[PDB]
This record gives sequence, C-alpha cells and structure tokens, in this order.
Amino acid sequence: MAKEPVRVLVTGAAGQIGYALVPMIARGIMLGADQPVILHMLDIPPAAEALNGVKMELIDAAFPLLKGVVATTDAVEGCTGVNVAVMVGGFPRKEGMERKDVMSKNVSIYKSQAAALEKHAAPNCKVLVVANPANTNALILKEFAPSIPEKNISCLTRLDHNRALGQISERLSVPVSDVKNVIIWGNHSSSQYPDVNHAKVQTSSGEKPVRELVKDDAWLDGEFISTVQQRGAAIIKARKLSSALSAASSACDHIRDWVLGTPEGTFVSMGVYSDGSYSVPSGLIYSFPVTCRNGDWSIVQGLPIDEVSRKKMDLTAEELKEEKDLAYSCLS
Amino acid sequence: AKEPVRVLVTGAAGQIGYALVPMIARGIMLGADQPVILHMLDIPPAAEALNGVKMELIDAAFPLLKGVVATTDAVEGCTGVNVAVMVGGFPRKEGMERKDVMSKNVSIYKSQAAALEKHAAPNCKVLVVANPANTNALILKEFAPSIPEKNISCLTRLDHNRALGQISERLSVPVSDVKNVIIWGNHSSSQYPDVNHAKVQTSSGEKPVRELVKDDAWLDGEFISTVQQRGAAIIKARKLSSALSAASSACDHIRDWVLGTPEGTFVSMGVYSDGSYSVPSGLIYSFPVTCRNGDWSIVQGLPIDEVSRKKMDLTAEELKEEKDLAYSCLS
Ligand SMILES: NC(=O)c1ccc[n+]([C@@H]2O[C@H](COP(=O)([O-])OP(=O)(O)OC[C@H]3O[C@@H](n4cnc5c(N)ncnc54)[C@H](O)[C@@H]3O)[C@@H](O)[C@H]2O)c1
Ligand SMILES: NC(=O)c1ccc[n+]([C@@H]2O[C@H](COP(=O)([O-])OP(=O)(O)OC[C@H]3O[C@@H](n4cnc5c(N)ncnc54)[C@H](O)[C@@H]3O)[C@@H](O)[C@H]2O)c1
Repeated sequence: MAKEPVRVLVTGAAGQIGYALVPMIARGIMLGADQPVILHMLDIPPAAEALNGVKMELIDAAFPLLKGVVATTDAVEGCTGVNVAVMVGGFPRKEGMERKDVMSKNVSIYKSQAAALEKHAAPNCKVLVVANPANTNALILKEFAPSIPEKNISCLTRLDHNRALGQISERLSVPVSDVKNVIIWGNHSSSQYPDVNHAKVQTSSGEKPVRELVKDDAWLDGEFISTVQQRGAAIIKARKLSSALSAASSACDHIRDWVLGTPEGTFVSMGVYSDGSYSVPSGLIYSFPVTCRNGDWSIVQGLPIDEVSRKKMDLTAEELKEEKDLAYSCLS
Repeated sequence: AKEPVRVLVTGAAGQIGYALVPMIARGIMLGADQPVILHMLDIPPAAEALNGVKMELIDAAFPLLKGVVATTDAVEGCTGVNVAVMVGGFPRKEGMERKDVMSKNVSIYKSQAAALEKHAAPNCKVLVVANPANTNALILKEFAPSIPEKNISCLTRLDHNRALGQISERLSVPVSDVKNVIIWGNHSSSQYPDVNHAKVQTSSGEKPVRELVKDDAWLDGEFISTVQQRGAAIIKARKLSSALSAASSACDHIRDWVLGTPEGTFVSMGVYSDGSYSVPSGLIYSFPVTCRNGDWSIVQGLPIDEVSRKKMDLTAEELKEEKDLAYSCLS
C-alpha cells in the first residue's frame, strides 16, 4: 500500500460521465486497490452547486483510498499538481448528431485548458481526453501545450475497443474475459476501423482466432463494424443520454493499462500521437494497438495490413486532418 | 470461487441502479475474484432505458460479469438469485405527501416479497434501499415469512458512511482513520448518529472521537443535525437524491455482510429487531453489527446514557408510526 497519493483530475466532473467516473477512481479501479488517490474535480460556474453536491457524495461514501477532494471551477486550482488528467469537460451530442457536432462548443475548452495543464500539472502528468470529438480535442490540447511530452497525451478509443469485445462475446456466447486483441484504428467516429484480424478467444482447446470461431466473415466485415461504429448513437436512442457507465469504466481501463501495464499477450487501443507507424501521417491523435509498460505506450508493430485495411486506415487519417482544420476555424 | 453469484438489482433503470450495476460488475460488492451474473428488474415504462443499461454493461467488457438478464417480470428477475438489492421505488418529489410516498412504495414490497420467497436461491441475502427503507424492508419481511428473518435488511450504511465523513472532515483526517460510528433506528431524520464508541487512528494510537474533537456541543448538536439532514442537502445541491454514495454504501453493506466486517470494526445495518437494546422486537431497526459467515450479529452491551436512550426510543416510535401508515395503505 503506497503512502504517496496520486492526484487525479476529472474535468466535466458535475456531468454524467464525471458522476459515473469519480467513484470508480475513489474505489481504486483506475490505479489499483493499493493506491490512495486525491481527486481534483473541475467544472464551470453554472454547475458550481451540482459540483459541490458530487463532492458531498464522495465524502459521504467514506472511500478509504480517497485522501482529498478539490471541487472547483478554477482551472489553475484544478490542474495544480495533477498526475493523471481525465478530460471529460464539454457538451455531449444529442440524438441524431455526429460526434463531430460538439466541436464548435468544445475545442475552445481544450485550447484554454492546455495552457492550464502545461503550466500547473505535475511534469509527467498523463492526459486522457474523453470529451468529443475526442481525437481532435486531444490534438488541439497537444498543439497548445507544446511542452507536455507528446507521449503523455491520449484520447479514449477504449470504449470502442470494449464495445467490439462485447460484440464478439455476445455473438459467440463466451465470457468477455476470454476475448482479447481487437483493434480500433483511427478516429473515435464512424470512420474508425474495428479490426478483428488479430483478435483471439480463449477456449478449452487453446487460443483461437475470432474469425475461425465466428465462421461469418461477412458479418465481421459488415454489420459488426457498423454496430460498433454506431453504438454510442444506439445508447442515446435507448437512454436519452449518451454512454456514461461504459465510458467511465473504459476510461478507468485506459489509464489502468497505461500506468500499471498491459497483461502479457494482450494489446489495447489508445488514441496517441502518431509517429509515422503504419504509414499513418505523423502528428495526429490516432488510435493504434499498443502495449504499455513502465508507464509508456508502445505501438504494436509488425501486424499485416491488407488493402482493405490500408484504405480504411487512410480514410480515417484523412478525416482527422479535416477535423483538425475545421477545429482551428472554430477557434479565435 | 468459480461459480458466479447471481445478484438481483430492482429499480435497475433508475439513478441508483445506473451507479450500482457497474460497481457490482467490477467486483466491488463481492470481491475482485468473484464472478457475478446480474439480474436487472424494472417496470415496463422504463424497458427501453433498462435495455440501454444492459447494452452498456456489455460495452464495458467487465471480465467478472458472466451474464445480464434485463426484465420487467419480477419472477424472472428473482429466480435463483443469491443477493437481492431492492432499489425499485418512487423517490419523493415536491407535492408528494408522506402518505403518498408510503403508498406508492410499500405496495411494491408486498408484491415482490412473494416472488423472492418462492424463487430466490436458498439463503439469498436481501438489502432494501428504496425509501422508506426500514418500512419497505419490514413489509417485505412480513409478506415473505419463509425467508429467514436474519436475511432481510435495509440500508443505513449511507447514514453510517456520512457520519464517518463528517468526523473525517471536522478533524481533517483521512476517512480511513475513522471507524465505529453507529446509526441507530430509522433511515430518516429521527436517526441517532452516535459517536460514543467511535475511534480515530492518530500518531499516538486509537483515540475516542469525543476525546479528539473536544467539542461535545458540535457532536451532540450540529453533527447530528447534519447527518439527519444530509440527504436533503444532496437534493438541494444536485436537484436529485443521492446515487453515487447510495450505490457505494449498498456495496459496502453487502460486502461486509457476505465477506465479513473488517477486524476491530462494526457497521450499521437495518435488521429485524429481537428486543436487543430495549428497542421493540419485530421492527427493521438499525443496530451496530459485526458480520461473519454471512450473518450479522448485534454488538451488545454498549453503554447507553440517558440522552442516547431517549433518541433511540424516539426513532423506534417513528418506525411504529411508519408501520401503521404502511398498514393503512395496504388495507
Ligand atoms: N468514448 C468517448 O470518448 C465518449 C463516450 C461518451 C461521451 N463522450 C463525450 O464526453 C463528454 C461528456 O459527456 P457527458 O454525458 O458527461 O456530458 P454532460 O453534459 O453530462 O457533462 C459535461 C460536463 O462538462 C462540463 N463543462 C463544460 N465546459 C467545461 C469546462 N470549460 N471545464 C470543465 N467542465 C466543463 C459541463 O458543465 C458538464 O457538467 C461529451 O463531449 C461526450 O460526447 C465521449
Ligand atoms: N440510503 C438509502 O436508503 C437511499 C439513498 C438514496 C435514495 N434512496 C431511495 O432509493 C430509491 C431509488 O432512488 P433513485 O434516485 O434511483 O430513483 P429512480 O426513480 O431514478 O429509480 C427508481 C427506479 O425504480 C423503478 N421501479 C418502480 N417500481 C418498480 C417495481 N415495481 N419494480 C422494479 N422497479 C421499479 C423505477 O421505474 C425507477 O427506474 C428511492 O426510493 C430513493 O428514495 C435510498
């Protein structure tokens, strides 16, 4: 059991995802059962009363790992000293909208808070952008925080990844604990490529490829992909709010694997700063298969890329370039 | 172990249900090594949202979760469950009289008692969260006479955890250093949050709360008022009653009940009274308990001073008034 706590910022903390996420952090799901945490929660002045209400409930839960809660609308205060920053602040989309449709309202948040994190967060702070459009908000953050190490900025495609795992589990009627190594390439949008070519299912007679067990490449290459791409809109249709329980849980998984490491034999999807791997342009926030060790991600190199995969990977890269240019047009 | 535990959450499409099901799926309720199957029960007006909750549980890829049943059929929901967390109900809204909140909620517990008693697994442990918590649980117990009486409880653990939090904040010490407050009686503003047996770990050993606070005026006055009124404070702040903290405290209640209370610690649970502490028998009333082998045991013999006695009796009388009101709703 560590004595030194980790300071974790959650922005957007008075909203749906924040409310689902902060108790998971307090209970040890993000950084481990033996790691005390201090929470910093940041929202905006219209939500000040609700934000204080969330803090009151965190206190009321008597979480033994929790060693402090700062609940504020002051970004300097919220960002000071933080070691992990999970950026959820921003507007959600409504039923019928695309994830890109909250760009105009949200990208200015990321331009502004980039400077607060750069000046005030702990030097090696790990940043995870959840708010949509996730990759482009993270890219804007990176470009306005040039002194944050490029490796420390990421966005959340782990919910797309977990959705893909869940679809395979349901299709095959096997526990999701037995399914691994799907890949989400590219943008958190309908251009993502949910790829099962490298995915495995543990069975009583060994690890088997997903395609070998599904025996329906047509489904995997068609309805499976559109189901994963459109899953967030399906949740909003069912609930009248977009996917907070599963987004919060997936953000815990993203940070946990990044900090504590991926298990041997497993890789996961993370939106990270592209370096030229897989012939994707460098300088995007782009989702890749990664392993994590010693607190750093490493792209899984050496995977075979067929021509269909190549085209999908290039299309999503081009969409990310277009979104970045439109984001700058939305900024002053 | 290997075989999953089946956990029913009723009211699963609501605010507390949404906060609670991922905690169960993560292992917070029954342990990090214990696979679980969820049964989620709601009512037809919430069927689409309930299906959305199941869709998100699948989307989260929870490795401990081995199945999800989402239903509006109470028999299906209760079949074979080993733990039942009853959150279904109607929270009080402006314009609802006390009798209106009683009538709309206790009828659920009369009805679902038969489904639980006939279909749940033997030795199923039942926790009623929905308000009025103690009275809903008493109605459930009375209509499910074949469920062992010690297997029905209600949630005062949020009141208990609130009292721990208030002491932590007053002393500015981590809440992990505070233990052994007691919530006596009703989950309501008549509860008695008692610190006379509570301790705080310090650099010079465990010390009684009263010795460290050195502010009997606060502990006997505003501290009690703050805990009694805290649910109302959450509503004022958020425009909704507690959910994150209710779900977390329900996990703590079940986890301590099933896995045992920690060494040296007792916790508050609303349980079926047997005459202990000169509290009337046959109520659901919150007591300090330890848990082992899946059963609670009241911590007996704690000294009760005159002021405490009066508070313990007033909350018992309120429970008798609620029971009479419940009965008047059930004909
Ligand atoms: N997989 C993903 O990456 C994923 C999944 C689901 C939702 N999302 C996105 O997450 C975001 C939050 O969704 P939600 O449902 O919690 O929405 P919400 O409206 O319930 O919460 C957003 C909160 O952000 C706060 N906010 C606005 N500006 C802020 C600022 N400058 N600083 C800090 N906080 C600010 C708001 O006041 C609000 O409390 C949305 O953009 C949503 O589309 C992402
Ligand atoms: N510490 C406590 O004991 C504590 C704390 C907070 C809230 N509560 C109480 O918990 C309950 C739930 O609060 P909430 O905020 O989640 O309210 P909510 O309205 O969001 O959720 C209640 C859900 O119960 C469902 N419901 C109604 N009848 C049902 C039935 N016959 N079977 C199954 N489900 C049924 C509803 O459709 C709803 O989805 C309320 O009674 C609340 O007052 C208790």
